Amino acid sequence: SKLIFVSMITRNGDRAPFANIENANYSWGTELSELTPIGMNQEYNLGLQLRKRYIDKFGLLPEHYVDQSIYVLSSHTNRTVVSAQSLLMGLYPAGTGPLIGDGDPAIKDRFQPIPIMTLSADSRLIQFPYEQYLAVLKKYVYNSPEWQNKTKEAAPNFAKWQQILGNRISGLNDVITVGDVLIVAQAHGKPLPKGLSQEDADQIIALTDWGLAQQFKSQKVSYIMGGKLTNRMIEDLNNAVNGKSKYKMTYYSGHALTLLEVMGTLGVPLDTAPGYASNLEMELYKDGDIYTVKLRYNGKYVKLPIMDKNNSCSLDALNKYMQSINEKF
Amino acid sequence: SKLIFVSMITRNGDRAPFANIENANYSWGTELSELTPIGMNQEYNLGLQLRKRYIDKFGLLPEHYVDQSIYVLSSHTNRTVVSAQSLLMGLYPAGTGPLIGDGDPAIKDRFQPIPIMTLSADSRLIQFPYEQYLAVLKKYVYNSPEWQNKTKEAAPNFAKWQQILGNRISGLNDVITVGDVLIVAQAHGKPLPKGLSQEDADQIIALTDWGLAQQFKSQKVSYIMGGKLTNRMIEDLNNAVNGKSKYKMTYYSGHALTLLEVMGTLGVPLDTAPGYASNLEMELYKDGDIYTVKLRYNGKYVKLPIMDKNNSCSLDALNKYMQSINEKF
Ligand code: PRO
Ligand code: PRO
Repeated sequence: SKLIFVSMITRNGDRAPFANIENANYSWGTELSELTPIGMNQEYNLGLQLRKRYIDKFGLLPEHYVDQSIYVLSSHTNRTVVSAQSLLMGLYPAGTGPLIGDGDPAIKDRFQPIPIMTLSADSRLIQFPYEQYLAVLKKYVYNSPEWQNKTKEAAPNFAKWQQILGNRISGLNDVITVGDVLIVAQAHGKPLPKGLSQEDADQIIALTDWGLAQQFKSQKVSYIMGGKLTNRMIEDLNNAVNGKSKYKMTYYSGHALTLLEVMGTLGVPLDTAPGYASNLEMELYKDGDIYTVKLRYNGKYVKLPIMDKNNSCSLDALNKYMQSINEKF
Repeated sequence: SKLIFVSMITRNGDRAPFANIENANYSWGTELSELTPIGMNQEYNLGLQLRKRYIDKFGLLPEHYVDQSIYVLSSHTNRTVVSAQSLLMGLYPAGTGPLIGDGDPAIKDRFQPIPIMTLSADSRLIQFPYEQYLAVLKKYVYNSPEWQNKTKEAAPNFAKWQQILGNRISGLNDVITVGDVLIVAQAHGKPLPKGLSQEDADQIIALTDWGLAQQFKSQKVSYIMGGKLTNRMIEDLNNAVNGKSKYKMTYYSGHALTLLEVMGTLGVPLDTAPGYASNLEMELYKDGDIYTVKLRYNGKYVKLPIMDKNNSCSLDALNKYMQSINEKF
């Protein structure tokens, strides 16, 4: 059985936060929401790793980029485009790019350009529009028993946290909001805000991780946001078999929620929120007329309910599995 | 007076053709419509030249890329994205990209990622949808006196050209179709199709050049297709003065028609079809409260009807001029 196609999602690399903690004066060196040099490096290294896997080990992809062999589609954000570019700088690194004339590089250092398309900003495929996302949470998540129970447990800390950080804190949603800033601060080795102990920072960060993952423990929520992309990825697999497409890989450059909503849709929701440059791959294998699929997340295979002891299932079985999810929602 | 903002359009670099000449067996080394290594090189060199101009000479832009300083928007084609990427590898070359840790490169060779967004495929901003374009030609161009006169002149050659090339040739539109293939062949040093003399190839290519430019000698045609982008570029200039934007440059990665339609809209239509990596810049200058604009095309300033002996006009004058064009169409 040989690997014949992969569909992949990444979360972007390390970025600045989206907003500030009111009572801290952090300086990021990068504009809000933008990918940092650290984030470029993370994606670049993921690219190098993917080269070792999909080029060197499996030989699915060649050492020099073949035009139209990879379809790359990004959400409409700078960080996801730059993340995909950085990753592709690892997958097809300097030295492998095209030559002109008598073996002279088309671009200095033999860089390899690989096209990246972006969705429109209003597309719901990779990044669910924020207001619609929050509306989904308000309706399906915030009043769920699990969210209410966790709110009750965390609630006695809200007043203290609000007074320390300055930002409004009146529910788990607000905890997640400031939690992302603290995650970025920690990732950049910044000191704690004055009066926020490490213990408290740890609690806020833990609640943030818990909250993000909890949202997608609901398959219904996951499907609303991720059903479209999950269907599309499986259709990509089908297209590598039915002759509709000649791509060796489709790559969707996305966000933490993109990974969460797909894993959640497939009925294997993540226990923890995806870190920077987290990634999932649907791998399609061929042995004559037998097609098999495996699902890899952050370097480890994942067993869907329909999979055998070897974390594998037929592509037919995956189609039937997805079909039933579609019918369910 | 100091340069404070530039808006730029490029045509993509050298590409394979869109279709084949039936009676030739050309091999391109690249898929149809895709940018070639030569095209990557052309755009990369254009980038280097733009660095010498807008970074070294004018000092508008810094030597190291500032996030959110340049807005790059491409049509939804591989060649325009890859052309923009290649250009940006010249504008902000290896060695200038970000560092992490203790002066260690974020990406090997200090590559600089710069985000590129794409329009949707159905957007009319940069690339007018092909069928709609042809509809515009059929209605406004093909029956114009100039088109009919040239048709009558060229018509005695159609039978011969069709029999030699194989492709249908029954009007100037068909000449332009095969003419692009001959342009690509010549650019790649391919031999002529059997039975097509150099004289005949020269005639077909000259008609192709003439035809493409002729379309935009009509300001009405130019405005239908290019009014939106022309207005947008001037609005970019306004945004650099009114405080609405902090970009130093907006860059629209487009096609021959993109250049043709904007130049045509401005009432300065091109005499000849834009070659690969042709480019235009709207330059905005500031001396206190006085704002002046210049228009550069392929390395030379262009005098709009409203400009003085020095190829310059006030931004106020440019707005009024565009306002009247809008009112006219
Ligand atoms: O997660 C956030 O807070 C930002 C807001 C729009 C989507 N990303
Ligand atoms: O010019 C051409 O022929 C191709 C067809 C769609 C637009 N570009």
